[PDB]
Amino acid sequence: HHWGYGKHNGPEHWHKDFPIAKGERQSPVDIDTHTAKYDPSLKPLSVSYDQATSLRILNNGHAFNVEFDDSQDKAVLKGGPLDGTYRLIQFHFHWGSLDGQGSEHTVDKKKYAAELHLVHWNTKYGDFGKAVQQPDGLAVLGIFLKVGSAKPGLQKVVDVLDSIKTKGKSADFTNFDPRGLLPESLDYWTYPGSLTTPPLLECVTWIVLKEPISVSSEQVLKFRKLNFNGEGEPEELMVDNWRPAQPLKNRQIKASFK
Ligand SMILES: NS(=O)(=O)c1ccc(C(=O)NCc2ccccc2F)cc1
Ligand SMILES: [Hg+2]
Ligand SMILES: [Zn+2]
Repeated sequence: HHWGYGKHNGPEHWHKDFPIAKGERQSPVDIDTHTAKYDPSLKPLSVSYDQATSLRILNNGHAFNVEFDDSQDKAVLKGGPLDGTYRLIQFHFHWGSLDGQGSEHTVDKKKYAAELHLVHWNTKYGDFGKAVQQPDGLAVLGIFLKVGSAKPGLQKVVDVLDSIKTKGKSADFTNFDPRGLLPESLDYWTYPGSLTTPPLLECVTWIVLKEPISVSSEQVLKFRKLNFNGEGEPEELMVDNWRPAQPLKNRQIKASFK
């Protein structure tokens, strides 16, 4: 039936309703640090989240999204491998049932506990919907989460999860500052790819940060208490909502550092 992460509608079944799953530039991929090409012509990233306006947080049955007002250039991403300005529209995570898995991208086959995706769309396209019809329509900033010490900036998110336990639930979420989620270094790897969930459109320029942020065990534990199911239905814990690494094919992962 509708796609999911279970035995019968998981990633290995997606190709049936979304043929693009077997495309040439699918994500995520495994980043082989030794094969990545250091490209000095890559500019430094420019993240301007000082005027970010968060609106709400919702459980959409696959993960939880924190949405932002993208009607104006409040929070933007520029620099790096990007041309033009990209607006932040939402951010979400992918996580596992155990600390040893959860991320979508892997580094030298190493899986992290979770992965943060900050989704942006190219302003040149007018709206998100048009942007997804273009090879350079989106830019996703990926950040790995390793279990260790608590991340203060993530706590506001952790505290509201109870209100959005089940599919379709949403809660007002204003004044959240996304800058509290960034590692201290902005070094990154970049490659052309796609959305990691259906429709799996190959409209994304992936920018994966080298330095992971650390979060406490108790923080990720709360992610695991979310439900895939809607209220009243049988309980299916929201865990392992990650897609396995896809073949790199004829693409090159570039690094902004040596
Ligand atoms: N995990 S990830 O690659 O960062 C990712 C980012 C955004 C979306 C999204 O906006 N989906 C809804 C959607 C997308 C395109 C067309 C119609 C939709 F409803 C999905 C996955
Ligand atoms: Hg596209
Ligand atoms: Zn994602």
